[PDB]
Amino acid sequence: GLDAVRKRPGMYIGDTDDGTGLHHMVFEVVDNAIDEALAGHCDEIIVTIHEDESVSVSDNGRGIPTDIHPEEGVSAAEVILTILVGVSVVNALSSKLHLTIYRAGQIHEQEYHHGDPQYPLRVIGETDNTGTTVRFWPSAETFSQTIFNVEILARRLRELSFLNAGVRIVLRDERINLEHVYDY
Ligand SMILES: Cc1[nH]c(C(=O)Nc2nc3c(O[C@@H](C)c4ccccc4)cc(C(=O)O)cc3s2)c(Cl)c1Cl
Ligand SMILES: [Ca+2]
Repeated sequence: GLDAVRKRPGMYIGDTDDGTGLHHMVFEVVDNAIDEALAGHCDEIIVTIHEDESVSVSDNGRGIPTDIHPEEGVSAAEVILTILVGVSVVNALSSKLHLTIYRAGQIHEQEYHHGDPQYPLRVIGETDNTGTTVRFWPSAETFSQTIFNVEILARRLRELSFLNAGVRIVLRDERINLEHVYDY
């Protein structure tokens, strides 16, 4: 039910003007990667602010399940990204979101626009790795400001590194060629 989110985003992501809601978009995706670390599946998270102002979060966890969900008739990954904070809220309020999954020897991908899948999750190659990459462009129709602040992200990643000592958290800002490694 992502229509309701796109109609009243403040109720799901918080303040869409003061920068708190915008950065909550990144935090929600990072929190999913952190949950993979808490369960003992993930020990590296890479958070990138791209030149195009998009943000990528890569983990080396199990990868979001790709098998069809019987109740929905689509990949589990699509059900997680499209049905109702939940990464589906990030998807709903993103002009574009690109999902890559490394799982069971295969690379899977899906792209969305305002949370609508452009095509069903598809196999695009082979991999010896496991994990999830989410890259998203926050919607300017939802957020009055869309530029991520490296200092706001860094402070939260420092906290998460402290609270999750076994996880190597890499922060990259391509706009200023910054890389910081947080690892307790
Ligand atoms: C950056 C990033 N990483 C992840 C990420 O790794 N999530 C994973 N979730 C699972 C998992 O729960 C699924 C079925 C589930 C997720 C949400 C709500 C209800 C259900 C099950 C399994 C499994 O059984 O193997 C694996 C994973 S990995 C997300 Cl989401 C984002 Cl965003
Ligand atoms: Ca620059």
